[PDB]
Amino acid sequence: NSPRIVQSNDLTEAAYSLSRDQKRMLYLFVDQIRKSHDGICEIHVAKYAEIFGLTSAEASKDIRQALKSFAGKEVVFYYESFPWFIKPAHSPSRGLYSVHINPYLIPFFIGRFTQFRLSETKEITNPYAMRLYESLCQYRKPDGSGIVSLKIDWIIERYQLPQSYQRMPDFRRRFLQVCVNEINSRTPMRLSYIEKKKGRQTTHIVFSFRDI
DNA sequence: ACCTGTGACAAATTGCCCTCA
DNA sequence: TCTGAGGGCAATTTGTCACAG
DNA sequence: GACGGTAATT
DNA sequence: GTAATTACCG
Ligand SMILES: [Mg+2]
Repeated sequence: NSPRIVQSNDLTEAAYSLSRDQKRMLYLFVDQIRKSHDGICEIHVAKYAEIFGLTSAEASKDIRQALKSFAGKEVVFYYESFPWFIKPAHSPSRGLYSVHINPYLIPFFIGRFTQFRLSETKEITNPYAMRLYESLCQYRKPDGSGIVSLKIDWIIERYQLPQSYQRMPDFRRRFLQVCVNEINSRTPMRLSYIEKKKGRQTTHIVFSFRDI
């Protein structure tokens, strides 16, 4: 049974923009940190490859490009911004990377919490769908069901959706339908929704879900 | 003015392949 | 030989906007 | 490369 | 021969 990720709701609801590969590495960082500290973490190529069913080559490529793409990225807890890394990554040994996560982020990871096993998300491809599945997990019940109403503006400002998704039909076509379909096809969750409106504008989305 | 969907195009990401220390 | 660090790819998804309703 | 089984040194 | 201990190939 796969590693059980837990995280403060403050991270689930933080504002940031990360890719799938970056979020994948971040889950392992959160696991290492939580089992305790100083903030220095490590990643092995071959273990990453085995965890996510990748080749060693493509694992290496994903880690390397994720790592150089962290530079300049920031995290916002609502309203305080932090950088993820305070030193570049570096490799002491072949197939091994050592990273220095901002230790000031530690209390935000481990505190009103969200939890899910890593097997639930490791087949999701779209990072916004990972964000949505995390935000739904935050409200999940022991038995595996839940219901929550999310505001559209808060979704856009938390997941940092691109500007053209401020037009609602593109929001529907390229974000909502795709990420719900991904969740329904790639996780053990079964998800439905309905739109809440005020005048002509749609203001919230109401999600209901159960477990298979 | 506002709202909805679709058709097109561009830009980015995916799982691939090959090569060599 | 097994790893992994590079160099590429075509097919697919994601981001953007004109247009008709 | 790095490692590890193999042959080849002394 | 054995048994300790180094260079090379896949
Ligand atoms: Mg990859």
